[PDB]
Amino acid sequence: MFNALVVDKDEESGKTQAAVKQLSLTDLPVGEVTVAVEYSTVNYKDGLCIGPGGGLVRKYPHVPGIDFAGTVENSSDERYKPGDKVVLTGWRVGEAHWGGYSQKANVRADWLVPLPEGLDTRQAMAVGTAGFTAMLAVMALEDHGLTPGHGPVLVTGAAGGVGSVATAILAHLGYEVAAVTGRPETADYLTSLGATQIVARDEINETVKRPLESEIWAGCVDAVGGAMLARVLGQMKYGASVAAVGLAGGAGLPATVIPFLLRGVNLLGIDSVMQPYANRLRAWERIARDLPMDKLEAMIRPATLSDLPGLGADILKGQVQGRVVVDVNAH
Amino acid sequence: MFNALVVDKDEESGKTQAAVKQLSLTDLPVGEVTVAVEYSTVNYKDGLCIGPGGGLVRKYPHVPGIDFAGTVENSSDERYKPGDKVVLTGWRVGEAHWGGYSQKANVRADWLVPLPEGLDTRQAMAVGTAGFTAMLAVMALEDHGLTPGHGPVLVTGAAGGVGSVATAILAHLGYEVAAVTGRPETADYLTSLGATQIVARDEINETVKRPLESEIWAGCVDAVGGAMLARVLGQMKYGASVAAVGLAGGAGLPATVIPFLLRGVNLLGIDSVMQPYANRLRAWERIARDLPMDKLEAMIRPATLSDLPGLGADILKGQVQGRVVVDVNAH
Ligand SMILES: NC(=O)c1ccc[n+]([C@@H]2O[C@H](COP(=O)([O-])OP(=O)(O)OC[C@H]3O[C@@H](n4cnc5c(N)ncnc54)[C@H](OP(=O)(O)O)[C@@H]3O)[C@@H](O)[C@H]2O)c1
Ligand SMILES: NC(=O)c1ccc[n+]([C@@H]2O[C@H](COP(=O)([O-])OP(=O)(O)OC[C@H]3O[C@@H](n4cnc5c(N)ncnc54)[C@H](OP(=O)(O)O)[C@@H]3O)[C@@H](O)[C@H]2O)c1
Repeated sequence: MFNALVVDKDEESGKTQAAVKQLSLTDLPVGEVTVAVEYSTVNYKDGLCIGPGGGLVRKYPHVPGIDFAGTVENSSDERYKPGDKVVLTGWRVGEAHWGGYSQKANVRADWLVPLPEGLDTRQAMAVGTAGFTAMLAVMALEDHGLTPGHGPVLVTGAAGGVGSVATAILAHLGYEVAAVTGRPETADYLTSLGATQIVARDEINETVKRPLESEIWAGCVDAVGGAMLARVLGQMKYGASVAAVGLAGGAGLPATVIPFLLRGVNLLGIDSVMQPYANRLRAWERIARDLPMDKLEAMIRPATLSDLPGLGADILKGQVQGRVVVDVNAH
Repeated sequence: MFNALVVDKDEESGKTQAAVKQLSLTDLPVGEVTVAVEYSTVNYKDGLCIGPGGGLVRKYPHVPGIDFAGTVENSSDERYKPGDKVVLTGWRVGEAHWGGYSQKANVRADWLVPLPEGLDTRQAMAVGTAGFTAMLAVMALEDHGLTPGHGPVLVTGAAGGVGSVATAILAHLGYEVAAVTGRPETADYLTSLGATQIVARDEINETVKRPLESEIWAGCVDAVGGAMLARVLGQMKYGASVAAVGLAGGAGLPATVIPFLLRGVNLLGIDSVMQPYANRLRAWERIARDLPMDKLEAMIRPATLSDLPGLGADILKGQVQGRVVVDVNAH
């Protein structure tokens, strides 16, 4: 038997409760590949799935965890064999299927990628869906012409996961990064990741009447969404793009079309969950080359399975800095 | 001397009036190239500049007309000589500079393009800024992977200028075009342009509470904006893009970020006004080959300078079908 975080739901009271429980291999959903999980992480979406559900969890009891990395234990698919090091992010794992908050997980072979060279399984989860998506966002901006030397690139919710990794990647690629944070005490941390400007949240997180403000930003990786995204759109330089990643400041987008029509601004939707295998490989290879591992290390907050209920609540309140690494085998 | 539409403003009352007046060459702003205008057209923006101003006209009296096509009369720039056929769209002509509603116009040589071999000056204005921007929008969709055979392409405000040209181009390129109109009597016209489905405006011009509806549209050329655009975003297929062109339905964008985040949808801002010379040439050559001239002909509504005050008022009310061609030399 082995340990896993299991969320139960009482339909009478609606109450969800997460707790570490002991499971057997026959408790997992049937799957092509059984992975001995070494690490997982805590993404914003994991906080939803650990706690209230956010409408993302269709079946209880539920083992959350949209990410894991580990070593293949058994496989009926010729792409993977015992001993292979593999990485899972997304594919609705941790939402519609039991996930990485477990010492063992069963998955479709289509859902895995090989552990990218340059990362161990710990670092792969230090990156996580959050860091993987920051890379996708940077790639989207590059695809639309972003190059260094043309003004600051805005990173919103910068003290969090997506924001920390995007800051580190963009700084390493030679960009001037303006980091937006509601936690001013993280400035030194953000500067150590490579940020060149620190922007207070309350300077940019409300809409204004004017549909256009001055052109400031050469591009943006947005983990916040909401009214902040609406405001940022009116501050983009001509032809610049926003990579839309997050909704931590709200799902509503109270925008105007004026920045798009008058300045050729783009709003580029970034979905990590259903990325094709080939682009997953591409983004992970970019991560191994362009995310300095010493910068990644500075983001890591260690945790165990027993820490997940509290960390899930913390991340939804915006109180997790950097990137949690869950050692599902600790002790 | 020569005829032109002149708009005057009473700066006390703020009211404007437009009428045909007789001007001399020295009434025009100084310019590098004097063009004997043959045709202009009526764009939505021209309706603003003919009438209330829309905040776009810095100086009165004003000769409006953001577009013209005609024959060079004199030039101090080696790029153009007397007899050359030339096309002007945008570059703030008709807004910050006297424009095409005149038998003669002075312009910077930077602002012109040579008339494509496949268009005459009448056809170039039947296309106009509206049709030129429709082509830019199609090009943006193709640059983001739009190809035929992957679902209908939505064209909003289809009975108008942008919409009519987008419908005809997309249909000729092999797409199934869904044409959104608030004028149901234009259905047969839209079908004659190549539309395969007719969508009533009131079916799609309100927001809904659900942030995602079913995936339907392979792409969209949007002349309407407003709540219609917000609704359309939740109906785009995974990875599909909206080319944002217009705001005829309102400048506000009461959207959510959910289609961007969960479906990788893109909102791509199209600006015709300041397109670089090289891209203008490519768009015009695309127009010459991808817009059937008999389809364009079915869009044309002939006009003279004296018709412009009424047509400017009409287009702002959504009451112009197709593409006005103004013969500034009519007898
Ligand atoms: N589209 C995808 O595939 C994809 C992949 C990963 C994440 N996402 C989304 O991206 C967002 C970030 O994920 P994450 O794991 O990095 O979570 P996170 O660590 O909590 O990052 C979010 C940051 O946003 C800021 N923030 C929180 N609440 C805010 C508010 N009300 N107003 C303004 N800023 C606020 C906080 O940073 P500061 O303290 O620095 O202000 C917070 O740390 C989430 O919404 C998540 O769902 C989507
Ligand atoms: N970004 C650029 O560079 C650029 C270039 C050209 C045009 N634009 C803009 O694109 C839009 C269209 O220009 P246009 O010259 O083609 O004008 P247009 O001929 O009047 O076309 C607009 C069409 O939109 C529909 N419409 C009007 N009011 C509406 C409303 N309240 N709700 C829903 N639909 C409405 C009408 O079509 P139906 O009768 O079929 O419903 C109308 O004919 C304008 O907003 C214009 O400013 C921008």
